[PDB]
Amino acid sequence: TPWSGYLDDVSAKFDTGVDNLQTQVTEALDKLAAKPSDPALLAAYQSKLSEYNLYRNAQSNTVKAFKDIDAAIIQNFR
Amino acid sequence: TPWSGYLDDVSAKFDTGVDNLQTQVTEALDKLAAKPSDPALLAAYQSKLSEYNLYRNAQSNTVKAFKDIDAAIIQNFR
Amino acid sequence: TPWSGYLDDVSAKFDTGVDNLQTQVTEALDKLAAKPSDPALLAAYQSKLSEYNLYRNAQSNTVKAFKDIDAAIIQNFR
Amino acid sequence: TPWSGYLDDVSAKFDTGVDNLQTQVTEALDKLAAKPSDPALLAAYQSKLSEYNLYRNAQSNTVKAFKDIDAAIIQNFR
Amino acid sequence: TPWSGYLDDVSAKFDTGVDNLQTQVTEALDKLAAKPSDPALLAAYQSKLSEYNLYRNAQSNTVKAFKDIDAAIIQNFR
Amino acid sequence: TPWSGYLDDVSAKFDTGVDNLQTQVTEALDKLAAKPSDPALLAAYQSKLSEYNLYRNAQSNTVKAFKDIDAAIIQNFR
Amino acid sequence: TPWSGYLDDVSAKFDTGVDNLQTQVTEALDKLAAKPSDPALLAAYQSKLSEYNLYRNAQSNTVKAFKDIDAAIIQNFR
Amino acid sequence: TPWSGYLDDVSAKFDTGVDNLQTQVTEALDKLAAKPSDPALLAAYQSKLSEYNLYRNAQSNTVKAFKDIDAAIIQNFR
Amino acid sequence: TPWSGYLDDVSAKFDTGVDNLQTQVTEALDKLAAKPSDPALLAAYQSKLSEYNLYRNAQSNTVKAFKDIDAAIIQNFR
Amino acid sequence: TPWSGYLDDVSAKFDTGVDNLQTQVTEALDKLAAKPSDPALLAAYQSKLSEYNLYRNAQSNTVKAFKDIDAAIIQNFR
Amino acid sequence: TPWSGYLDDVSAKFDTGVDNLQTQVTEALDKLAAKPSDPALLAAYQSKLSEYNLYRNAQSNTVKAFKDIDAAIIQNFR
Amino acid sequence: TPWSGYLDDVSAKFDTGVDNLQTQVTEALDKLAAKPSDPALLAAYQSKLSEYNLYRNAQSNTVKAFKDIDAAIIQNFR
Amino acid sequence: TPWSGYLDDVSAKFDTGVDNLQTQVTEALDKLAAKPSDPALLAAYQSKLSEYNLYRNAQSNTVKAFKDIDAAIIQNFR
Amino acid sequence: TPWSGYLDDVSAKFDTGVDNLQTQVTEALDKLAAKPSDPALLAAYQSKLSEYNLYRNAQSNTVKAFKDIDAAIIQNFR
Amino acid sequence: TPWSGYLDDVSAKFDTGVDNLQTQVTEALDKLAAKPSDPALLAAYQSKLSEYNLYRNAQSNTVKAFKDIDAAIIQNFR
Amino acid sequence: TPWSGYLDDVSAKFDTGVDNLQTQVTEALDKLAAKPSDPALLAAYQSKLSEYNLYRNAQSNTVKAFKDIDAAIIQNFR
Amino acid sequence: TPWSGYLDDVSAKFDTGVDNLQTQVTEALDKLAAKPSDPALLAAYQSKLSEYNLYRNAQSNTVKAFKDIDAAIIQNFR
Amino acid sequence: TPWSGYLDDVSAKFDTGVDNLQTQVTEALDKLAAKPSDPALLAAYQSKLSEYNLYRNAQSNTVKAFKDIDAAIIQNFR
Repeated sequence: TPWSGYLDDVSAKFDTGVDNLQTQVTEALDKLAAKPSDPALLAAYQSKLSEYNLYRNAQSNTVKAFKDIDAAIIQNFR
Repeated sequence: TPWSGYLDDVSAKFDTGVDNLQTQVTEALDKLAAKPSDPALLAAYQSKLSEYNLYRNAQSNTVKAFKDIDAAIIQNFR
Repeated sequence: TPWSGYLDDVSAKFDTGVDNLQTQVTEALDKLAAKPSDPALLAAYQSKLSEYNLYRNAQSNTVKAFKDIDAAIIQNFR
Repeated sequence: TPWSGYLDDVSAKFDTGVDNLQTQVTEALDKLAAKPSDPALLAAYQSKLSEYNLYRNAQSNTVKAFKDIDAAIIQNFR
Repeated sequence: TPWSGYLDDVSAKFDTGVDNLQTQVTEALDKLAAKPSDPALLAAYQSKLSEYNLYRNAQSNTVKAFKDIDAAIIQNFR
Repeated sequence: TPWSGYLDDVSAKFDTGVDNLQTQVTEALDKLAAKPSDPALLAAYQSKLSEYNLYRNAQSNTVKAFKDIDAAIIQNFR
Repeated sequence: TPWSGYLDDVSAKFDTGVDNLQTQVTEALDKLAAKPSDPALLAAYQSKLSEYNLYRNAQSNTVKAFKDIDAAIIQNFR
Repeated sequence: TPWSGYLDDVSAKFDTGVDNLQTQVTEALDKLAAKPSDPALLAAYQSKLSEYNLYRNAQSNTVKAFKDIDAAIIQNFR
Repeated sequence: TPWSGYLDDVSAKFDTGVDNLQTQVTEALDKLAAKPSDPALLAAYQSKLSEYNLYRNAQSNTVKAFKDIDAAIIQNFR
Repeated sequence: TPWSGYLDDVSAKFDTGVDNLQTQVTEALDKLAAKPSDPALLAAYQSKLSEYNLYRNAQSNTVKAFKDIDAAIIQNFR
Repeated sequence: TPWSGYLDDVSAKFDTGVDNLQTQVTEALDKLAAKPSDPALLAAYQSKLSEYNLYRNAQSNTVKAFKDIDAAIIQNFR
Repeated sequence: TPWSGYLDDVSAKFDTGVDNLQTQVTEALDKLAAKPSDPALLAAYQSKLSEYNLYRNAQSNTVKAFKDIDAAIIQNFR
Repeated sequence: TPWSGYLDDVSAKFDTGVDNLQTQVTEALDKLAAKPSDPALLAAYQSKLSEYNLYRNAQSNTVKAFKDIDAAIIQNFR
Repeated sequence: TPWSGYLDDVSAKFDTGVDNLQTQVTEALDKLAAKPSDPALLAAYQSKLSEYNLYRNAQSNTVKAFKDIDAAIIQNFR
Repeated sequence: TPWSGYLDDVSAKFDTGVDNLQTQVTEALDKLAAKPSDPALLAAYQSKLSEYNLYRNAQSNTVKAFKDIDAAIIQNFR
Repeated sequence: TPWSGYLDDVSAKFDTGVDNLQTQVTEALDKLAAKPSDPALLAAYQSKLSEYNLYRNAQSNTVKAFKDIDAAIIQNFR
Repeated sequence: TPWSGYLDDVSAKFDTGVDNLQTQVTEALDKLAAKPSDPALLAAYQSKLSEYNLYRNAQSNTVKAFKDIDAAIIQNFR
Repeated sequence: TPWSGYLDDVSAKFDTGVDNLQTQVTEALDKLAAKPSDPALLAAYQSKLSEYNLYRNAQSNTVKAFKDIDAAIIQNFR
């Protein structure tokens, strides 16, 4: 088992909270790239890519938020 | 009963002053990680994570403040 | 009763200041999704979704504004 | 009459120098929370919250400034 | 009545000179720990904790200053 | 008399500089809403709403500009 | 004649170096507030407010720079 | 039973006055070393390590204080 | 077996508490350097580099904290 | 006429060398507390409070410097 | 009239040479104990307590110096 | 062989991780500059310049991240 | 000719080592105060004020360094 | 075999108690000097140099402590 | 051959440990000054200047660390 | 010849590294101000003003970088 | 002509060896007290007060050194 | 040939043991005073001035140590 800290666990709550959004965005891009004019495939990939953009920003800004909490505690050790 | 000094009591006034903010931030992260696009869940987790950042900095800077008071008294023992 | 800090109270003044805007936007979307060509339903959902966008940005930028006030006070504890 | 030191008097010159800015910000938030789309209420609360942010930072950085003056005098007692 | 020497009387001029600063800092910490995001409670506890830090350092460096005066007189007894 | 800081005075130079533009936009909307096809009422409300959009943006970006000046001075107090 | 130290003289070289920039920004705001849609008045007030922002930051960061020079010399007195 | 003098008894009043602070600091370091990003483990170890720093300085400066009392009595034997 | 003091043992509790974080950060940098645009590789390396920054600061500020405890005991030997 | 020693005369060369800096800092705080957003009042109080911080540190470190000169002469009386 | 020897007269030249320094230090401590954060009261009490420390050491080391002169004359009586 | 430190090795993992992205962006600019209307050359240079922007920001923010780790360790040497 | 000791000669090696840096900083401030927006005048005054800050700290920490050497030799006279 | 007294034996209990700390600090400096940016080499050399500082102070203050014991016994020979 | 003490040898282990980092930073500045917009020259000079900042701080804090070891041994000579 | 320190020489490597960029930006502004609609003059002044913005930021952040190196060396003189 | 012994002549070699250092320190304090923020006046008064501290300690420890020589000769008269 | 006792020979073993450290510190100060911002000249003068501080303290505390040995032998002549 590889080691995981508290920021790894917070960043993996997002990774397991979405189920296969990393796969669904890759699968919706592959269906759309084969036919980039189907409105059903464009509106599916809009709703997947916009869901993936909010997933990756909420994941990144939460790891950065707890890292700012932790660095201000460690500053008070000395 | 485990031992607790004066800095432990000051750091636990913050811990008991918030009731379950350590739980509410963990619960708001778990609801948000399952669906990181609900504005009701993002604005809830913004108000929880920002409340937890101010909790942990006021807790840390108060234990550091009383430790600076105490170390300047102990310096005058000799 | 769950715990609520000062940022929770500011973020819930917006939540109780609007009455059921979280419901009215959900109800106007459900009426519009069943018939997305009625001008009465589109102009209702325009006025609800634009009112909800300003609600969520004023809520988020006020919790962020008071968190910036508080973090600059806590910085002066040490 | 409760006791007030010199830092309490400096921090209360700011408190009495503003008259009811602690009330005007609370009253402008309550008017804005009931209707967070009036430009007259948003521009009023912008000018109040920004005035309150500068009030609380000038109050905090002045109490910290005189505490740094005093601690360097007390250091020279021994 | 318990015995009090000259250093006890100097250290109790500070204790009675502040009235209930040992209580006001404890009461401002208890109000702040219940809600560590109110700017009125943070700026109150900043002005109390900084006033208590200067109280305890001026008390300690004055007892140490008179103890250095007294030990140099007692050295000249023999 | 209610308290007004420097940002309140700058934001009220715009409020008194326009005379009743908050009223003229409300009155031009009420005339236009009763008959939204008169070109004299549409071209009047275009010139009022565009004048009100520039009023509210110049008011908001000037209060924000002086708040950025003030926060950089207060940062140099400590 | 009121007393002026070296930081007062440095902060007043900026005050006399600009001639009436404190007046020209106040006069350009008063002309702009009466008519916040003239491009000649907006581009004048842009060039004045941006000139005043750089004036107040260069004034503040120079008084802070010499205060950091002086405090490191005074630290070496003891 | 091993021998203990008066400085050993004073240094062991601190050792028995804290109960298992030598263990609690070792246990809080072991929990923190396995995951040095949990704010609950950092704020616990801040309050333990700062409590242990004040314990070891008050223990050391009290044994040194009584040793200075005793050496000045023994000097007067001859 | 090489010699290890108490600061070496504290600094190696962090080294063995993380398992292969020195390797996982090196491996996540090598995967990211080959393709610095994969969001899965950037969000992995964010969570590793931020975990490594908190590891190295908590390790360094704990060795410095115990060195400050020890140097104040050794000062009381003479 | 109250008695004044050599340290009192050195500490009063600073008190009379500044003319009314103890008043100008109190007057600049009172003007700033009534309106803590005027850049002219903030930059005035920055230049006064920074001038007062250097005044009180140069006064304190000079009385401490001559007290260290005098105590080393008095040590050579016996 | 109580009896006073030559060491009493030397120790009372210091007592009458300072006028009410025993009172001025007691009065400056009483003003400072009521408000131990005023820089005017701390810098006054620094200059009084340091003046009193040099007064009591010069008084004690002069009585000890003349007692060493006298004891070496009396040793030559036999 | 020129000297390379640890930041040079981290900044050259990015340089060797991309193979000839510094060349491919230069070659795609040279093809595009000769004919800046081919959609095949614009979409190639979009995908190269955006890949180069993410390469140079991940390279720069990683050298800055390890420099912040190292400077906080070196601060604890003294 | 006024008297100059060894610390005066060391502090005047810095004064004559820079040629007219006390003048060049005063002249660059006077040019900048007349126009605090020229990038050529700001980057000149940055390079002068930063050169003057390093001049005054190296001058002060060298006079303090030799004074610490000398005071430890004079301590061994008795 | 060279001669060794009791202070030589106490100072060599420290020399043999550490095994090759004089070598490990020299070897950690040589690895760090070749690459003074590796966090693994900086945190190793922090833990070695801080361990060597406590070794040399405990060695020096113990030889000085026993020399003070011995010189007070030899004083009582005559 | 010029004389070199132990601090000179420690400060020259850093000087010879880096090979020509004093030259590589000077050469990377000269290439960058001729064209301060090449990302290859900026990212090279970032990695050189950050490597030189860590070199000069680790060199300075190690000479200061051994000087603190040596001065505490020399203090125990008398 | 006027005096120039090391920060002056670094800030003048940028000044001589660009040849007449301070002139070319002034000349491109003068050509553009006479006719602010020529695309050849706008695209020339874009490439000059963006080149001048990167010149002045790389010049300023390098003088600040070496000033941070120097101030940390001078701090270790005492 | 007043009488002067050998300790008076040694203590007046220091008084005439410095020329007007008793005046230059008084004159540098009077210039500094009128403006305690000029770096030229602070660095002048640092170099004067540190020169006066070494003057008064070398004067006092030399009169004490010859008094210890003389008292051991006079002890051998009987 | 001038006369030299045993303390002169011990104090000149240090003077000839360093070769021209009295010159190298004077030469490194003269190079640094001409340009007090070169990191190569500051880190050279740090390593020279710290080497000279340890030279003068080890020289002074060894002459004082042998003078304490000799004065206790001469005391036993009578």
